Amino acid sequence: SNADNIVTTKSGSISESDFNKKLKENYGKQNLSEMVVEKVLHDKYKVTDEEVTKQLEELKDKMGDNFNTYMESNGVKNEDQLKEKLKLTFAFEKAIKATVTEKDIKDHYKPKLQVSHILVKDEKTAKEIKEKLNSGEDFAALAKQYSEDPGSKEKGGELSEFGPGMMVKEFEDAAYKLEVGQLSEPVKSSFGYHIIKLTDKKELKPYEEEKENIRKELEQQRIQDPQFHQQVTRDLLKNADIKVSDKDLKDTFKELEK
Amino acid sequence: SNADNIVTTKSGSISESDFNKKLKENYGKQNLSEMVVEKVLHDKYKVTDEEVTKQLEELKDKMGDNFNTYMESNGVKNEDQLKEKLKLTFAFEKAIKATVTEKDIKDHYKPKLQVSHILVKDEKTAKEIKEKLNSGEDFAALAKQYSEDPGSKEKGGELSEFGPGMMVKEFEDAAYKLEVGQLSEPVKSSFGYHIIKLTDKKELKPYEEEKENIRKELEQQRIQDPQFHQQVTRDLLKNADIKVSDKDLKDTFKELEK
Repeated sequence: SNADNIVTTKSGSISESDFNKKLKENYGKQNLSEMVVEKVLHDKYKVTDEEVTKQLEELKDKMGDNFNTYMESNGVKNEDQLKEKLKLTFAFEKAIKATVTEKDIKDHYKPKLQVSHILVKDEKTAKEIKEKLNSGEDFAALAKQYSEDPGSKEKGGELSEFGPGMMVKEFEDAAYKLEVGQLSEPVKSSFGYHIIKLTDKKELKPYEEEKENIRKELEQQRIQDPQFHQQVTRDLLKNADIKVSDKDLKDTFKELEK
Repeated sequence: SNADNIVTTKSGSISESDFNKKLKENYGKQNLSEMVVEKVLHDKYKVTDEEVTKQLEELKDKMGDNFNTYMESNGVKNEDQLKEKLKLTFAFEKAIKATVTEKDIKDHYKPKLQVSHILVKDEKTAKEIKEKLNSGEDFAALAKQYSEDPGSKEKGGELSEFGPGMMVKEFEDAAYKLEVGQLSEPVKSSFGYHIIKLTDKKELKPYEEEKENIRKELEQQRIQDPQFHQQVTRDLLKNADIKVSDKDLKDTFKELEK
């Protein structure tokens, strides 16, 4: 019964009752949180047995003899339990992929830009250089004279072609406001102050032939960002209309406010 | 009853039965381990209410208004619960202090040594210097000529007086084998190769007037070393003659083997 010991020691025994009460007091909330999140992910994003058995076989071949040792190091004791971990992980990813909207994909359908840039440490030098450019001095020559970027000062300030999300927002936004041959205003970044010149604006395949690739890149970009793992968790729980009836676990979703 | 919900969501409800079963499966062992360790520490090393109430008041004054906010950030909701944390921490320290034996205190009752040293990068240069010393060349002069130690090459290789446990074992052991005026053999350390000369061997107060200080230093030295927190935990559990009767929690003290 509840008053019967579950362990004996030379320091005394512990009843199943005291054990169960202590357990709910120190893990009740963490366990309810996990349980509800797992119940919502399997509800909103179903994963099939094929997608999980497949991922498992690809892990068995890679692990080999080191598999039976790895499975026991994750609170898992059966292959059915490891599938549950793999399945929960795959549902979580489907949840993140679902946060990618048309607008997010359109904001990234922009042509790759071929630009040159001059990097100086202070804003004073940047305005001075921007004035020599207005006077008609050669951008490639000024980049050889003042740029601090070792990988572009010898090559007229040329940078490898780039596209959306590949550069710092301040640098990117300034570059897409330019027309071929136009110069930017001094742009501040962590390395100092930049002057951007657009030399070429690469062609762009139709939208309907790029949305697939754009979507996959955003999807993978969010899967690595743990900022989205916290965002997706938080949103699934708020949209779950959670109501705890157990008095001891009432303030489990306490910090879900935001 | 057990079939009654403890939470409702738009993704479905969870019964108290499923909740309790899932809880024991994902925290049963971690909770049993903690519970037994806490039961052994309060059994072998009693802490009084004065030692805990006192430590608490010293924490209230330091925390001030930031206290009511700190207490809620440690899974604690009452002052009686915070005392339990403080008490467990004080019992754990008493456990570590108890690992200090007479032999450990005697091995540290040694006189402080005043030595000079020459530091070179290779063993070849060390033997060459050790030979110039045998020939009768001045140690202070050779330290000015070859030592790599910026803080002692200009001062004849002099080092501040030191005692047991303050230096690397290889350096310390070599220094206590010397008599005033004797030179060591080349000693290897992380910085290279050393040649030690003992210039003075400071006086030492009687053993009975030093064991108190020696004991306190070893006690505090082990309280910071987490190598002892794992050692004391492991030993208290092995000396507890633990026997788990619950089948689901049988392999909780599985990895206690050593």
